[PDB]
Order: sequence, then C-alpha cells, then structure tokens
Amino acid sequence: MNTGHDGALAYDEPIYLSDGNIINIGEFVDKFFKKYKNSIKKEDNGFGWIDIGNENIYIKSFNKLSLIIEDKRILRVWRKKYSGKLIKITTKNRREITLTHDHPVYISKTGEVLEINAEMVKVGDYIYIPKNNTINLDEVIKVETVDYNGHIYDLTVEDNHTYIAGKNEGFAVSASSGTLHHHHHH
Repeated sequence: MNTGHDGALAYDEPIYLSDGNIINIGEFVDKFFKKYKNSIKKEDNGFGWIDIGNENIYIKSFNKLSLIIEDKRILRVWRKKYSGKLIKITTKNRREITLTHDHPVYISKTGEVLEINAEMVKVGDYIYIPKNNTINLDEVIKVETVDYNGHIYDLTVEDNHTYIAGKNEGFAVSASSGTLHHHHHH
C-alpha cells in the first residue's frame, strides 16, 4: 500500500464519450448517483462507487498494447470529496487537466513510454497525449495549479487500465480498479 497513488479528476473535467458528449465527469457520475441512489455502495474507507456497466455506454478509450484509440465501456465509477491545489499541466495545443500531484501519467523517455507522477511532468518533460487515431508528444509549457474545493471522481476502466479524460480533447492516462493492478476475482 503506497503513500501516493489513488487519484481522481476535478468535477468539470470532460470525459469524451465514444459519441463526444463533452459532459462534466461530476455530472456524469452524479446522474447515476441520483437515479441509482439505492445502488450507492460505500467502501469501508467511506468512499462511494456505483456499477454502471449496465448502462453499457461507450467512452473513447485507448489501448496501451499499441497506443491505439478504440472504445470501451466503463464498469464502475467513484466519487470522493477533496479540497486542495490541483495540477493544471498545460501543453502548447492548449490542453490542460485538473488532477492530483501523485497522479500516474505517461512521458517520453527519448522514444520509450515511461510512467511517472504528474508533479514531475514539468516544462522539461514531454507529457504523452492522444492524436487522431494515434499518440503524439506535446510540450508542457505552463506549469501551475488551481485551488479546488468541491468533489472529485474516478473510474473502473479495468479493461485495458487506460482511459481518456481531461480538457480540450483530453489525455490518455492510466486507469485502474482496486489498487496498483491487483484484480482479485476468479
């Protein structure tokens, strides 16, 4: 069990459906929490998740296995409350996102995809981003934060452990389920 890890996104990060709905992650989740009120499970750690694999809805995902853009369907979602400073890593293409400092994201190591914390991804690291069908690099330019005090939200995209989320068109980053890739089923 690490100190860092275990992320989430701000309420007003887009999530880019396979249909392009450009909806707030927090509204997306909360719709389910407001219909499936009965289905609001809490964790022992007092979190709050719901399965939405029953909506079957498709998100624009990507597959790490070839850095390809495909669909998937989400299986569960999460919500927590947060107040603090979130990292606002911009890139030249006016991308940006609103996430934790210990948030797993990807960078170039000179041609290799490597996996690091967002707080290390400054104006001297190349933060991996999606393109059309493909993956590209863009330069981190502006390095600052926001103050945020609302709620935060996360997923269960267990399927390839990768999703799109963020602002503009978004970032191809890690997804998970329980913890640093455990999967305890059968």
